Amino acid sequence: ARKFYVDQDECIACESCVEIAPGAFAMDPEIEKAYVKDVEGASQEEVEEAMDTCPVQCIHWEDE
Amino acid sequence: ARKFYVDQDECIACESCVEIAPGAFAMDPEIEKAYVKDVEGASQEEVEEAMDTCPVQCIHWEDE
Ligand code: SF4
Ligand code: SF4
Repeated sequence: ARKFYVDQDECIACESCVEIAPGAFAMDPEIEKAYVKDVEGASQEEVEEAMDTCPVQCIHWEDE
Repeated sequence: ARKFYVDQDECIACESCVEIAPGAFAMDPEIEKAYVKDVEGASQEEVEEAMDTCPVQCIHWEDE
């Protein structure tokens, strides 16, 4: 799967990514930021949907 | 994009598919059989892991 990750510094905890892609994203109960729980847990189009929806655009691809 | 479903007549409720791909599979608590809750809820490779692991080979691609 092309790699992706949440930049948790920026994350506003809206939960939209955990709603769109629940096999790939989860909330960390004690820092209140979202993180990738599985890079293979959503198809590439569902990942993109969650990335394009992020209000603060903090989920990034890492090709680099 | 992908179409795959569980043939619930054969499903023995082992839960390996909802363990491997939780964003794509869920247990229907009523009949205790697995079904696809979101066809984009796992990458193609993660869906294959679940299909190949299925003990009764009851998860199929549409057109098989
Ligand atoms: S969609 Fe963006 S801001 Fe919202 S919880 Fe997910 S990573 Fe954080
Ligand atoms: S892995 Fe196969 S038998 Fe096991 S719960 Fe899923 S569909 Fe049913």
